[PDB]
Amino acid sequence: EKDFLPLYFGWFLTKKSSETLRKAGQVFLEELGNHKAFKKELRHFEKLELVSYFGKRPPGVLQCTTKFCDYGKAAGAEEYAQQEVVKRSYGKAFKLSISALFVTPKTAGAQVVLTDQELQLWPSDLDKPSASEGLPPGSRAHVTLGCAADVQPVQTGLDLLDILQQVKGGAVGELPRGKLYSLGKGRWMLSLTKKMEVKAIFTGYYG
Ligand SMILES: [Cl-]
Repeated sequence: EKDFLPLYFGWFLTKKSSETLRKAGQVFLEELGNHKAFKKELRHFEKLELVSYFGKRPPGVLQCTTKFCDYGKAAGAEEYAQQEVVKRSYGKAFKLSISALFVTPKTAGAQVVLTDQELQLWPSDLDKPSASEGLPPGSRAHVTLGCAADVQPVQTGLDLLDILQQVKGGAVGELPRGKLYSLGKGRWMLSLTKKMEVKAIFTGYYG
């Protein structure tokens, strides 16, 4: 009998960090929903409460996934899990840097900017999203804050990749914690003046 892998590996925020980032996310959603520029462009996306719009919020603690394994059914799962760095890092505490919050018609999330140490724990898979073309490794790294009723949480990273592609290719408001950008097609990013730092434990989730 072989051993099951986790459902996924990743960085699981401490309860305090999780609560801090959730609160920040919610404040962002309330501020964006109330912003003139958002309300004006509501056609591409009475007023909309975005906390309600993103009705599926993650359970438990917030987390940033490295490798989704599906207990070993996902491509590259065993290959990822067998790495020394993964084993050595299992249970270890990290600090994650969050540089921006974003919204799309599908998801709400936080952009994680990995250290190169943390990048050692990022997977190197054969199948990459076409939206990840020409972006630095680990660009997909995110914390999902919410999504629409008919959307899967994994969409949040795809949405992030798409936003970063737009930013790579080359400002409608000033919020207290950063500058607000309208990227078109219902996409919005808050670029934080100060990166947000959260504490997290790298480990595996089985459910
Ligand atoms: Cl929480």
